[PDB]
Amino acid sequence: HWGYGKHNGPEHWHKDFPIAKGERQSPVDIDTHTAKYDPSLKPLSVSYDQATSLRILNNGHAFNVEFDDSQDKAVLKGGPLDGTYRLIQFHFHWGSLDGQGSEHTVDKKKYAAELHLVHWNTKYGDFGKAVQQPDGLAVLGIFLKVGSAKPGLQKVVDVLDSIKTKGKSADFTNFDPRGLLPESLDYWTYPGSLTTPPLLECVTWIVLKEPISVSSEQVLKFRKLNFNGEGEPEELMVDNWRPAQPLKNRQIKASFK
Ligand SMILES: Cc1cccn(O)c1=S
Ligand SMILES: [Zn+2]
Repeated sequence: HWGYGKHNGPEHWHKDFPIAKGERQSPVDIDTHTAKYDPSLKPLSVSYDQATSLRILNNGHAFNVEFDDSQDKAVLKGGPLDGTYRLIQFHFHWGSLDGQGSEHTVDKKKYAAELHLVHWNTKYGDFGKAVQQPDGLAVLGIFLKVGSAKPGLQKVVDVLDSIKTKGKSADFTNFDPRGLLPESLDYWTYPGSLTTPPLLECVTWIVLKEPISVSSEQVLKFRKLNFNGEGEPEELMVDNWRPAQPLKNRQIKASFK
């Protein structure tokens, strides 16, 4: 089944998921000179004060930090969105080396990793129904560069030992995702897809212009996770990113001048 290796990586996905070659796939390169300022965009509203994290899981492709999404507790609205989208999970994509790992690129620049905060449109009732809709998800994408540590990341890095291999989970309550955000909420936005199978075309992407800094030792800990399950040969969880896909008939809009 699908993964990030030579025989089951991104170039193979289209055989099980033909939407891989669709009209609104992600990630894409963000050409900053070509992205037009849209003064009708709103400021993004990120309301995470009531966020209830539950659990962290190694799903064999990434780790997910999951939230209670059974009430409007941690929501994204405004920016390019109509309506209210509820946080369900976040995860990252990262490299084996600091020079690669992000999925979106900015004038072809790759960051060391990229955080995805995944939210579903509450007009659709749940995540499953939302992913059948072209406006079912909003993902806030935040780039990571290696420099100073991000203190708000450390509780995630510290628990990774406990979910080393595929299928492991751990209790992960009272984590506050506000500690993962940069200062500015200036962003680029375009219609896209999940960047992992099933690659569904449901996503309003909102990609923050300002990266966060994480330390070398923090990203080193991501790279000790494993794609395999316990008892199988060790294959380090690195380079779980999809390269940029054709922009096709899409315009990337900037919320800022
Ligand atoms: C939106 C989303 C959901 C599940 C996995 N991944 O990678 C993404 S980007
Ligand atoms: Zn993702």
